[PDB]
This record gives sequence, structure tokens and C-alpha cells, in this order.
Amino acid sequence: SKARVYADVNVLRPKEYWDYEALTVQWGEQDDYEVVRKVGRGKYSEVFEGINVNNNEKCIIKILKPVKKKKIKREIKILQNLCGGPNIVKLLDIVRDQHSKTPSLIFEYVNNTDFKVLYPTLTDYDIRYYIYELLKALDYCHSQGIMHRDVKPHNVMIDHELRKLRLIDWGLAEFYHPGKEYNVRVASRYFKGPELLVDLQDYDYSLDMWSLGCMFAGMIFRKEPFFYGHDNHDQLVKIAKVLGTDGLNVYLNKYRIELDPQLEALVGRHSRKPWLKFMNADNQHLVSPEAIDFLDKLLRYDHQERLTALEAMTHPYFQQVRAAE
Ligand SMILES: S=c1[nH]c2c(Br)c(Br)c(Br)c(Br)c2[nH]1
Repeated sequence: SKARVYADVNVLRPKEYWDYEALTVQWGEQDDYEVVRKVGRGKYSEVFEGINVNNNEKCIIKILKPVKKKKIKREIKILQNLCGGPNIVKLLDIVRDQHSKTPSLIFEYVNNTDFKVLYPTLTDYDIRYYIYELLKALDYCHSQGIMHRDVKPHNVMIDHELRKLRLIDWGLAEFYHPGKEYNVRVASRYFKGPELLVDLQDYDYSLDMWSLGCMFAGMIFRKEPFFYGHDNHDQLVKIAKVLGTDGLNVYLNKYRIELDPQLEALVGRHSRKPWLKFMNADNQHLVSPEAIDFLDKLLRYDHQERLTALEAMTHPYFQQVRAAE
């Protein structure tokens, strides 16, 4: 399987661009950036609100937990490649603790509001607007040969007051190369596409469009996560109990995928649950025919059948957003 778009990006570009292992990091000054307050944490880093002592300007200090040299260069190269494109987190500097060599990445500051607190207050229009902003990040990075591979609310920073969106955490991101077999141990469980769950290694940008779709489905339906699986096999069961088993069946045969008998048994047999079955009084005001139609073209088993980030941005759903530009 190849990408239906931007397949030749890293092919027509110099080896400098995509060859991240040849990166030689030009380290900055660790004294320039003081920690003010903790603002988050994850498996691979701790994150702090910071200050630049030169200019008194706020920043984000992302202190990294012991990481392989290979993986950290991947994150940096991608960050440097994408630095400047639409709604991408801007990497300001790269520094290290002299004694222990622990790297820190310094980012632009964003006054983010947690999605568990923010999202319930988003109106019909705000949702349209912020997904559109995310779509700009996605098409940009896709256009540059990068798949984010970890699209979720936690990686989407939002200052509601100033209406600014930044796509963050490019720790799982990767250069797309035509027919290169990739590790399916990427994204976070509730946003893993069916390609990763069934061991289809030759995936592409399309992966991020599934992830995007789970995120979107949770926002309009007010049910986050939308696909709540307990583990990788249960994650697929949850998808199958929505999109239906037949669509799964045709998808698997098209790519010559054989499922594990353990998994195939677990999945079982299920009919399709129409999207309108997720409507209620808590969410009636965010669900529309346009929302449903957009959601519908994103959440497809077949990665080749999903809307591309560019196609998605032109959807009548986002029309009023486009007119305001
Ligand atoms: S974790 C984590 N949290 C976080 C925040 Br709150 C911001 Br504003 C920013 Br800009 C970044 Br890069 C991260 N990572």
C-alpha cells in the first residue's frame, strides 16, 4: 500500500531532509531557560512552564526521560523540518543538563486549557474552527513527508481566549517512504487506526485521519474516548461493534490480512451502528448532517478510502470557517 498523496516528498528531497540519523545537534545554553511550573507529564517526558532569562519571555521546557540517540534525533529533525508551518509547535532551542546529559526541548509558550475542561464548553462553531486549524497542521506535515502518528486531544494545545491551536508532541512522528514497512506500535490506544490493530505495516498519512476521526467523534458526541477499548484486541472489538464486521471483512481480504484466531474470535460478528445512534440530549446541539458526513468519511477501515487532510478541509462542514478567512 502506498499513499494516495505526497508519496514522493522524501524521494525528491535531499538526504539531508529525511535522514535524521545524520543529524548533529547544535546544543544551546541550559542557563537561558528557567523552570517556573510543571504543566504536564507523560511516558517519555516531563513538561514545565518556563522563562527565557535573556528576554523575560515565557516558554515551554520539555525535559526528556532517558531516550535513545536515534529516537531523539528523529523528534528534532522533524521539529526543525516543520518549524514555521501552520499550527505546528515551534521548537525554540535544544539544550542539555551538563552533568547527566538529559536533553530539554524549548518550545514557544501556549496558554493551554485541558480538553476535559475546555471541550464541554466548545460551541458548534468552535469545534468546526479548531478541527480546521488541526487540519492545517496535518496537511502541512503530510505535505512535508511526515506522519504525526499520535493525534489526540492531549497533543493539541489550545488557548481558547486567543483562539490559537498548536499540534504538539512529535515523539512518535515519522518520515513517510513509499512501501516502507512501519512499526504498528504508535499512537495511543483509543486513536489507533485498524491498520495498526491488524498488523498492516505499510500505512501512511491516512493513519492520522483515523485518529483525527476518533477525536472528532468524541467532541461532537460528548463521549471521550469514542472507542473505549481495554487493550489492543478490545480496541478493534469496539470499532467492529460500530463500523460493523462486513466492512472489516472486505478490508482484510483486500490487503490479504489474516487475523489471529484469538482476535477473530474476540471480534465476533456485528452489524453497523448508524452514527445517529450516538445522539442524545447531552450532544444534540453539536451533531448535524454535515458533522456526521465528515465524521463518516474519516472513520473508514480502509486507510486508502479516508479523506486526506486537504480533502477534509474543503468539506461543506468547514465552509463557514473558510468564509471567515
Ligand atoms: S505534556 C505537555 N504539556 C504541554 C503544554 Br500545557 C504545552 Br502549553 C506545550 Br506548548 C507542550 Br509542547 C506540552 N507538553
